[PDB]
This record gives sequence, C-alpha cells and structure tokens, in this order.
Amino acid sequence: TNRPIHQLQELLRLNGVDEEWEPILLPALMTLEDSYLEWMAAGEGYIPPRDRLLAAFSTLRPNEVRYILFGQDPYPRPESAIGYAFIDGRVREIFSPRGLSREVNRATSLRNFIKMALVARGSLDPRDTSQEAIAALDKTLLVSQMRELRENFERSGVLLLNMALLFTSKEESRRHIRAWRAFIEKLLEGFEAYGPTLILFGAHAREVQKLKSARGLPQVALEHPYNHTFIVNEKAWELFGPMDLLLKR
Repeated sequence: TNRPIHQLQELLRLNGVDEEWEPILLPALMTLEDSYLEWMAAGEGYIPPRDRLLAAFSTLRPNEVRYILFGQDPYPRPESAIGYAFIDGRVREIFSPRGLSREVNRATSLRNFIKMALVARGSLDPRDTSQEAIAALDKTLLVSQMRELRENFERSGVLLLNMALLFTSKEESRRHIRAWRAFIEKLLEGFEAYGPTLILFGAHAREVQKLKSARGLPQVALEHPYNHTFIVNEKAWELFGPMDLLLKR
C-alpha cells in the first residue's frame, strides 16, 4: 500500500519546517490512517489551516528541543488556532493602559500564566496581581506581543505540542486525539535520544501515562494554569522562572 511521502514533505515545506525534522516527523505522520491523511491534504473543514498544522516545528530544530509542553487540541476558534499549544491566536497585544489587554483577560489560562510569569520574575508582589498593580508596572523591558511570548517559548527550547494537531468540532475532539495518539507516541520515541522534559499541565499528566515512549523522558507535572492558584504555584515559578518568557529579546 502506497504512502503519501511526497505529500508529507510538501506539508512540511508549506508549514516552513526544516528538512532536519524528517527523521522524526515523517515516521510519526505516517502513523495516521491513509484516508485521514487524504482528508487532511484536502485542507477543508478543520483548524488550524493546513499551512499551520506543524507551526510548532517551524523554528525549532530537533536538537534545540529542551521541553515539550502539551495541550489537548487546537482552540475551538478559527482565529485562535494557529498551530501552537497554549498560544491563543486571538491575543495580539499583551498589555493595555488598564493592565492586561482584553484578549489576555478573556483567555483564562494565558491570563494566569502571564500573571505567574510577572510574579516569578520579580515584577509583581505574589499577593497583588491586580490590573492596577499590572498597570503600574514599568513594561519597557517586557514583551508587548503574544507573538513574542511564543518566540520566547521557542528560545527556551519549548515545543508547544498539542495531542491532536487539528480541530473540527467540539464533538469530534476525542476521536481526533485518538487518531493522533500513534503520531505522538512515534514523535516521543524519536525524541528519546535528545531527552527533552515533558511539561504536563493538569490532566495532561494522567493521559501521558498511557503512552509507552513518554516513560523514556523526564516529566514535570503541574497544576493547570486555568486555575487562579497557578499564579502563586511555586513549582511553576521554578520551572518557568529561568525562562523569563516576558522579557523582550
């Protein structure tokens, strides 16, 4: 039975992925069932668009991956899903004259993660992460765009990897994650030599215990940033603190 190797190399080029990713990424992708791959090539009826499915691989090279931060599947919103775990494509500006921007405040998990980073870097008192305290901050050294927070994740070697790389509807998400599980298992198999650390937010930890190759990699399990308590989660301070993800490079 023929495999769509030429089409998959095309998909990598369309996403801007370097050819160094082929030894790890082509096997992984080849675990998807052939009809699913044909539908995926058709490019209709799912988010993010086909040219963004692998955006998490479009800058990092395999030996630069120090962490793999997991999400479930793309955000249920066309403008939000942009091929990265955790990064919400609705958010552009991080701050406003009033504190955090409206789009940051709407995205609960990113709101609490950004407050967490402001605490861990010594800008905010952990007791007061209010919009007033944030507005009072001197932000001349800090990022101004969600794009730059993503870029800083990548500078720190973080592969922002969703369990499934595409979304069709809320209903079909479980089926998609199941269809991508072999892809994830093969991809983690491929990272065994590099030994990057899995960052597991909340429930993502439990699910990761189902895969074989995940046991071959170090793991750090955290409270999910959706919870406001995440802001003063000191394990988060110690993991993400050294990354200084809000510092403008």
